[PDB]
Amino acid sequence: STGSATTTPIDSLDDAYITPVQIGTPAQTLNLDFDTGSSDLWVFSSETTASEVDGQTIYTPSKSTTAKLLSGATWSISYGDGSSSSGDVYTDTVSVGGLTVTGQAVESAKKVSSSFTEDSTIDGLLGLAFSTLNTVSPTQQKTFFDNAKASLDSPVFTADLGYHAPGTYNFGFIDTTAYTGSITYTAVSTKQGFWEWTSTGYAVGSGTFKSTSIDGIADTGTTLLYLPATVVSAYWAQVSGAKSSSSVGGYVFPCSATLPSFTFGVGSARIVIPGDYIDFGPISTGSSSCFGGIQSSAGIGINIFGDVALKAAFVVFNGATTPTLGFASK
Repeated sequence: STGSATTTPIDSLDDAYITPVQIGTPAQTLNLDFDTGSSDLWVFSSETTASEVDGQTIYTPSKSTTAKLLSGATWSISYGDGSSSSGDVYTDTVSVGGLTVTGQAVESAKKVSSSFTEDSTIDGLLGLAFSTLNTVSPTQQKTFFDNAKASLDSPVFTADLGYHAPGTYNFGFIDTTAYTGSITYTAVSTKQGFWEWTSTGYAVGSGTFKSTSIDGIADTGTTLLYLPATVVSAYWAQVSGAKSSSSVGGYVFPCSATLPSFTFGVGSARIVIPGDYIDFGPISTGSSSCFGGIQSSAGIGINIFGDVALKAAFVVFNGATTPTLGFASK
């Protein structure tokens, strides 16, 4: 089997992407944030504290003939940005782009933090990291991909995120029309439960490529590109007036600037992030100071190839017995 679903930016800055997901019988369609950096499929629901719901579509398990309470199971998750959610667990039928999993753990939120409440466009998350990170207790649950895997034509999914445009998540096949040139594959470590890999270096604009190992994670649920301070300093040094602002929380630059591209290495291959992808617009409405899309990972504890990087590529998440990641230009 295969599935194919369109993913759409939630706003004009590509802050996140939502993908429609069918849950239950009859189907309840919720727009979920597919997150290769976490491993819980959780939804706003009829159980979510009412004051914490502001415009989201909710899952109502009592209206699904295939929903079953997973007795005794609870979940609680905190994300890298400090947001969080928690609740209890149902199993139900879940379909993405025509690919159906029965008995999927659907984690029903009783509580969500303010960032989730304030984002009316995101009805929940669908985690696509390794199932070892799943937070359900006392019995850890599998991700949608892990459950689907044995049925898939090939044990893969691909992320093809758009720049200010829709894109695609495919499951079970590689669309050879969706990228240019070849796919370069690179090793993955699952030791931390992430799609963790090592980039072979970087370039700033038309500058020479610096060969250097950068360990990081491919994370569709993170907006920006977080890299070591040395790398990020080298990038912003090429932008007149750019500076790191502790008050704002990162690198800012004059909105009048033209930003250079940023290249990252995948083996001997190179992925180029256009400068426009790195402009995240005014820090506040009407400001002429703009927020950078490449930021330091210092004090995050890990480098993160978030949407800024991933949307410049066609990305293969290969969940074979030995997992790998593939990147192609597009």
